[PDB]
Amino acid sequence: AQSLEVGQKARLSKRFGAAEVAAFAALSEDFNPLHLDPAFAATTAFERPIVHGMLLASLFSGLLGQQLPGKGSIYLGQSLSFKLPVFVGDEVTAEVEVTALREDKPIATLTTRIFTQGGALAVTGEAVVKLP
Amino acid sequence: SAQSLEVGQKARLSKRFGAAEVAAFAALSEDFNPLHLDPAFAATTAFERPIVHGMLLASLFSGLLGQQLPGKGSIYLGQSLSFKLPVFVGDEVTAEVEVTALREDKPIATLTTRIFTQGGALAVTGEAVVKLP
Repeated sequence: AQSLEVGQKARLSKRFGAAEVAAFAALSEDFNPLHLDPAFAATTAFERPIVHGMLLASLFSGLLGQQLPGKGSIYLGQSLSFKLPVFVGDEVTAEVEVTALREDKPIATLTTRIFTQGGALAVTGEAVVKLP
Repeated sequence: SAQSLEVGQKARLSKRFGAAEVAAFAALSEDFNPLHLDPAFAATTAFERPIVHGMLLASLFSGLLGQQLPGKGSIYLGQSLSFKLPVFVGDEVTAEVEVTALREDKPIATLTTRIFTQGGALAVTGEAVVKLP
């Protein structure tokens, strides 16, 4: 297509804290105490509050919209598999990698992954986007 | 008595994502794509005006799944999303989920998840897979 090609990657790291998780709860209408209440979380197998899977996934929008392909890009599709919990207060690493470019349309497919602080795969999937 | 989850059960909610909400999502997601904020830039696109992040629209499914159906205690296992139409900042949308399958080997449910525009057109569609409460 253009300067975009298979193999190009972009990443970012972010540590979602309690205030941010609460802000996302308000936007998403997902007020699960498991994400917001330390006392409640302690009564579950998670033991501590975990970040909304969709808050973790939002980072893919940051990568696609601000890095690769960047400004002007438009989401067409996104698949998401939630594998591991991410505890509030812990940092994660988000990464997108171009895996394919459609030959007859300005469309790209990228693998989207979220890694825990320990380097484990917490979220995985693929994004399909229209190029800028 | 306790109400069992059943195929065909549904839930919905409506919400308006205005400038403040879109700005908050941009900050959380790190997605400051001008398509979602700048009217001058947006005017040069086929959308003509600022649109709400598709991933912000999709986040409403988390609210329905965790608060109503299946509800409290539900754990997200997967979510597929296809973005079909834009939602303009300030406009209302309706999020709808419906149970389509309940596995019997494990307490897992599959639900169709859709976002409709204020005009009644499909903006986002897909399926969620969740572990039961």
